[PDB]
Amino acid sequence: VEELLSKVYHLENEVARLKKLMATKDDIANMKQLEDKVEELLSKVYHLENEVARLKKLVG
Amino acid sequence: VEELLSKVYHLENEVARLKKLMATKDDIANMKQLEDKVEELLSKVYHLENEVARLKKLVG
Amino acid sequence: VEELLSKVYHLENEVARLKKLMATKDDIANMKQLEDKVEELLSKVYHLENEVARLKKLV
Repeated sequence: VEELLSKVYHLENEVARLKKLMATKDDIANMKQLEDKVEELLSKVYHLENEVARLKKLVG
Repeated sequence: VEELLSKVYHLENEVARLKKLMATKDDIANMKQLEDKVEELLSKVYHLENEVARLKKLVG
Repeated sequence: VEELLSKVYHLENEVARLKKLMATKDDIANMKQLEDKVEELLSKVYHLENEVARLKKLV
C-alpha cells in the first residue's frame, strides 16, 4: 500500500504534465488544409516556371 | 489492493504509451510556423501570376 | 485503499479522455515532408521573382 500510494502520486503528476504538453486533434485540425495549400503551391509554381521560361525565350 | 495493483499497472502502461505516441505543443508551434510561410507564399505566387499575365499580354 | 481506488478511477477517466483527444506522431507524420517542400518553394519563388523583375525591366 505504501508503494501504491506513491505510484498514484507519480501518475497524477505524469498525467498533468503530459496534459500540459500534448497536442490535441483540435490543434491539428487545419493540417489537411495546410497540406492542400502546399499541393496548390507546388502546381502553381510549376506552371509559373513554365510560363516564365517561355517568356524568357520570347523576350530574348 | 489486488485491484489497485492491477489497475495501476495498466494505467502505467497506458500513460507510458501516450507519452511515446503523442505529438506535442512544440509540433504545433512548428505547424504554425509552416502555416505562416505558406500564407506568405500564396500571396507572393498570386502577385507573380498577375505580373506574368501582364507581361504575356505586353509581349504578345 | 478505498481512496486510492477512487483516485485511480478518476485517473482512468482522465487518461481515457486524453487518449481520445490526443494528436499523435503518426498523425503529423507528413509535417516534415511539408516543411521540406515549403523550403524548396521559398527558393523557387525567390528565383521566379528575380526572373520576372528582370523581364519586367526588359519589356
